Amino acid sequence: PDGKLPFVLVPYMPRKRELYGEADAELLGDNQKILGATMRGMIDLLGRSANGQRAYPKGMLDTLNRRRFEDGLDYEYNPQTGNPSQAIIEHKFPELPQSAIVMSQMQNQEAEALTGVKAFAYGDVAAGIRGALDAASKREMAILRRLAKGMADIGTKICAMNAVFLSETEVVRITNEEYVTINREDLKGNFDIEVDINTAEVDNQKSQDLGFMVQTIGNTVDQQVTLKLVARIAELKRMPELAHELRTWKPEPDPMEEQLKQLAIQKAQLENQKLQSEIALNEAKVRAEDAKKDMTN
Amino acid sequence: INTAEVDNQKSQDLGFMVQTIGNTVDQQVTLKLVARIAELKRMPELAHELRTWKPEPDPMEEQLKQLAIQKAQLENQKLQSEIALNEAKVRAEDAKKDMTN
Amino acid sequence: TPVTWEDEQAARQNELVLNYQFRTQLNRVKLVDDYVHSVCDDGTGIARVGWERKVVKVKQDAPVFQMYPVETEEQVQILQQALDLQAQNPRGYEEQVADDVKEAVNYFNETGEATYAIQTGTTEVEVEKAVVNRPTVEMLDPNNVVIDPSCNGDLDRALFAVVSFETCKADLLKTPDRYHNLDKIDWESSSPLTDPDHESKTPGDFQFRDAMRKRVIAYEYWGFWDTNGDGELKPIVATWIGTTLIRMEENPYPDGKLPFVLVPYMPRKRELYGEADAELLGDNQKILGATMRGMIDLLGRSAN
Amino acid sequence: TPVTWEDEQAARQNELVLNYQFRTQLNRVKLVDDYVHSVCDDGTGIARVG
Amino acid sequence: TPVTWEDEQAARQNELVLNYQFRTQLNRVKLVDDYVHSVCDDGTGIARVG
Repeated sequence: PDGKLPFVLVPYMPRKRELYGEADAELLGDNQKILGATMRGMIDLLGRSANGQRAYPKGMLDTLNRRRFEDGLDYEYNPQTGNPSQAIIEHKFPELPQSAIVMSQMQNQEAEALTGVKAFAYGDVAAGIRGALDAASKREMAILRRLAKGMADIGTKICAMNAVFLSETEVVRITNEEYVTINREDLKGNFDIEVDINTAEVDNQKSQDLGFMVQTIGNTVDQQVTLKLVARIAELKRMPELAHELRTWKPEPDPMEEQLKQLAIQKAQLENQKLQSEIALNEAKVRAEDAKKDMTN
Repeated sequence: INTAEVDNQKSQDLGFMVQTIGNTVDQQVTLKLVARIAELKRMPELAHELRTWKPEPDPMEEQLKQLAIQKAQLENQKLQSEIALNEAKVRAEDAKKDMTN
Repeated sequence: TPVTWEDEQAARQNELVLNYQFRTQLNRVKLVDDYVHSVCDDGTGIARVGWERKVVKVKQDAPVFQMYPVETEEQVQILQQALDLQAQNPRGYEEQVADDVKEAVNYFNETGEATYAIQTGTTEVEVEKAVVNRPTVEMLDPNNVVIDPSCNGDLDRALFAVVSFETCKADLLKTPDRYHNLDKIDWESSSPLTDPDHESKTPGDFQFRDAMRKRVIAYEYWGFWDTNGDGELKPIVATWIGTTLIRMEENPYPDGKLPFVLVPYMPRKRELYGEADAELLGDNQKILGATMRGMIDLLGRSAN
Repeated sequence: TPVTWEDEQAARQNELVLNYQFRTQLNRVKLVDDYVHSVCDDGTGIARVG
Repeated sequence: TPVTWEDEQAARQNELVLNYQFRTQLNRVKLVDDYVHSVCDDGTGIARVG
């Protein structure tokens, strides 16, 4: 109906007066190059070295006095050759130049300034928990949501299968309530059923929402709606008996308090009739006084 | 698109509207707003139980009011009859005064 | 949660049933521990959602009742009480109300005539009870699922998916009149499975000595194939062990889709499979290990 | 949201239908994961609505 | 906890019996001390219920 091309294009970083957009790695060019060329230099410095390569001076330790050395036993060395702590070198890792680290830091800071991205609660959850998510918490949620979508798909696949494989008796035994038939033709749409995983935070927030609803509509609507909401709250609290005791609850009428009201209505009617009789009597007295006045005249 | 923060703020705005217009407008508007709040809370059954809700009238409380109106009318007629009786007594006393004269 | 207002009872029932199947039948603490692990270690979490069924044709003795229309008011009272108990407490009705009044209630619900019953005798009926009727969610190995590579992403639009599993003759005989050609396959050879494509944890030299526990490697072709020849692709299933086909039907599941659910760990742009965590962590472990080994070399190749 | 006051029923219906098509039919967690990714990796996110 | 509303008495009875068998008969402080230990030391905690 819209009469337009069925494509929707959105840029990441817009190009001025241009349909296509410019991605992130455009400004990050040559920063990766410098940082990689410095990390490779540091790794080259570490790996192209000699680690644990003892270098004995030629003449210090004679025969069998080096075999004692290479076996752990105490040895005897010729003093005239040197000192067996500055000679007999134990080559170690070279010391990383401060230039490599400072250049890596400079490139990281420049890239982070170019692109303002510095390095460093599922469901209908409340505001505090949903706003407490800092960096990498939104990244863990990004995987938790895929995992949750998988479980939701499993749940709806099972729920669809339950409608055609479990007989009536099995369901009326599991739930102990009336069996509700679901039409088989519309089972490929999941029209009137939504499925999602449930966590403790979701349960707490749902209980709070039901409490809020009870508070809001508590005096306007009748007792049935509020009682059903409180029964749902009790079901969330894992009290299935209170739910039954609170749903099927008919407030018994009080014989006395009932009557009294009927007698009050009767009293009101009797009072109205009494006033009518009083008006009639007053009119009769007026007529009698008129007759007496005529007689006096 | 709709996010969790949008839902929370919309629920708060509906609550604020209910608070503001809660006693001026009739019950239907407030009930519909609370039903929308309940829909945002993913309770589609409460929405139906709260939208199509007609407050049942109370037979007794109804009558009593009719009897009170009848009582008011009867009282007005009683006062009229009392005025008529007073005028009749005034005429009778005038006749007696004439006879005494 | 219900979508519309009329969907509330159906949603409550479905939730109450599917939260019981996922608690009593499936081990949630193990299923979720092999779900997150198999997603964060491999990259994808292909899981099969099936249905386990064990129909047994048992023969039972069912009382047969002769019906007479209700005359006394006491019978009507009993019928009304049974009807109320059948709607308030179905389980209480099942294990409190006798068989004759049970049949009376069933007749009233069927036709609508209040009628009490008297037992004449007993008949002998079959009754195809399904002993096991539970769903099965099993974490599958990415070496066993061969998903159509043409699905430019979107598993929904994949035309086939071949899955391997270690079944036994007992599993196939659990649900009869579904598997044909079960006699061409060798069942008493005590030969360990030698499939070069299915990777499992069963030791290569393990095989049950008896007949109906022998482990065989059965494939399963879940896909779409036009059956009537009119060009409309209709879902089909197929199972073959070795070289003999043993099953070919339409997709029994109501959704009419492949019974696999795949979730990526870190998604690949416009790609069905996902990229795991150790892809970016490459060469970092190499450098860190090569430095720790250097430090240990420096300490150990010295004289202390 | 409705634009004018008479648009309320139509907006409610359209929202209720299009929030069901985007939940039952399309995989939202995969669509959004290939939307942001294909926008932040390539620069553009051309998507066909058929 | 009961599943449905009619399951309450059965759940109460079962809890009251199985919280007595696990207190009077089995040594809870030793069973749990050989459960967590045998799980964290070996890897698995195979236990027979007879």
